[PDB]
Amino acid sequence: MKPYQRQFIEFALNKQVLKFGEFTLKSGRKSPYFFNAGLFNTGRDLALLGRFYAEALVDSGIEFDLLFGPAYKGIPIATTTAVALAEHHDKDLPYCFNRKEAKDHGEGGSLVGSALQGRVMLVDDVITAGTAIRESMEIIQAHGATLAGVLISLDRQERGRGEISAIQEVERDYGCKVISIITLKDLIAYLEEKPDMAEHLAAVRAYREEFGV
Amino acid sequence: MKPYQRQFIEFALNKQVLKFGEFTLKSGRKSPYFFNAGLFNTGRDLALLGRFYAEALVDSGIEFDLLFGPAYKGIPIATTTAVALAEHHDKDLPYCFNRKEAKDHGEGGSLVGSALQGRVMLVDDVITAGTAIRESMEIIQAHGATLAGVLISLDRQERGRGEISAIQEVERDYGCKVISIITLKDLIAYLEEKPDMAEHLAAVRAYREEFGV
Ligand SMILES: O=P(O)(O)OC[C@H]1O[C@H](OP(=O)(O)OP(=O)(O)O)[C@H](O)[C@@H]1O
Ligand SMILES: O=P(O)(O)OC[C@H]1O[C@H](OP(=O)(O)OP(=O)(O)O)[C@H](O)[C@@H]1O
Ligand SMILES: O=C(O)c1cc(=O)[nH]c(=O)[nH]1
Ligand SMILES: O=C(O)c1cc(=O)[nH]c(=O)[nH]1
Ligand SMILES: [Mg+2]
Ligand SMILES: [Mg+2]
Repeated sequence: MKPYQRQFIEFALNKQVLKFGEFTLKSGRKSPYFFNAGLFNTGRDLALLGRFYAEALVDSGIEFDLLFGPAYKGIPIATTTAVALAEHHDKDLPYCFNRKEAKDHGEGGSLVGSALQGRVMLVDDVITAGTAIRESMEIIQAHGATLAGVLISLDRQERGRGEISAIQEVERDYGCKVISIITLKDLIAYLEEKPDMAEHLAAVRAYREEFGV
Repeated sequence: MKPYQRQFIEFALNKQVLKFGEFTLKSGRKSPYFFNAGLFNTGRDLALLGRFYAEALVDSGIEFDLLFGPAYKGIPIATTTAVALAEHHDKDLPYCFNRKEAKDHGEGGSLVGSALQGRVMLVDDVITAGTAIRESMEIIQAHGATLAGVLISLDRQERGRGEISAIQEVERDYGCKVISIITLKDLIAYLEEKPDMAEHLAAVRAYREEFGV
């Protein structure tokens, strides 16, 4: 597992974005850990998150022409990732986001920033159901842009209602790739190193057993 | 005029965010220059803008507990300013923004990020009418937070419908202070140094005559 990976977990933990306990997922599953990015709500968190996002992008080697932050949660994300790319990776890219706004019987469309033009890299925190981007791929697909990939923080890698993960469905219905900073797998790997976290280890190990993909 | 001021104008110009020509303002005035922040739509612009915003904040010496980016245009702003503060000024602050969302007969409320708590520094691009924050001070004022100030890019310093500028009204109806990176005054000062911009100088000088506050 990579260096920026390990630091990621550490920061997540630290800001208590990662928690070990007993949490009920949206799906209704009882889960032994949770990840709430909602809790990265500070200047420096923001600074730190963008730097991790950029790394991951960069380490992917995927080609893309622009960042696109969705709904609401993706804007500070796209925004921070975009500054991160240019201050540290010397990559200067265009950004863009949509107005959720739909004030008149129909949907939205409306965008802020650069033009939905080219290979678009989607950017979000987490994908639980994989439905929110399905909204957001439609916009891309309308403007005639193409999808490069999606980048999130965590791939939980557990089945959905079927036998594949929500992520595999998105990758599968969208013919794109989903990149992430960390997976379940790294989580474990990490917990393996921390002798006095064996109780969490065990529980996360067991969950991956009953539900992991 | 300050150093980060001068560089600001230069960047604005460069990205053509500042333009000299003939533009019809929202007010209906014909104006000799225009400023469209809408055109800062790139990673590095974003990086560069936050750095200018932070400077200005910092150079103000006003005390505040949090950044608040409004509607839509203020989020990447608040977001970028917040990373700027923490990476370069060693100030780590909380941020927050609202969802314009009002999906059910009434208004909104709904916030993302830290808690509307404490002395709030408002953050936006420009104030033409000064009405959009009046929406945004109501939220602050609801949650029982207090207003520290407002920070924008440019103070056009021209009268409104009355004899004072939209900014003086806001400062005046809100009992707060509005900080900015650059004013008309600096614009001129700048144009004074650039011998072959005398045509713009003249026109901006004349406008300040007929309408300046
Ligand atoms: O993969 P899904 O089940 O579709 O959900 C994933 C999304 O859940 C939240 O969306 P939300 O619409 O609540 O965020 P917002 O605050 O930006 O509106 C969060 O911002 C993720 O983007
Ligand atoms: O001082 P005023 O006349 O009220 O206007 C100033 C505002 O005009 C735009 O608001 P807008 O509501 O259009 O921006 P948005 O894209 O965030 O919705 C811009 O973002 C400024 O915030
Ligand atoms: O599946 C969930 O509902 C879920 C899990 C997680 O780690 N984080 C999140 O925001 N939702
Ligand atoms: O007053 C205007 O309408 C106006 C002027 C300006 O410089 N920028 C802007 O966005 N609006
Ligand atoms: Mg969202
Ligand atoms: Mg606005």
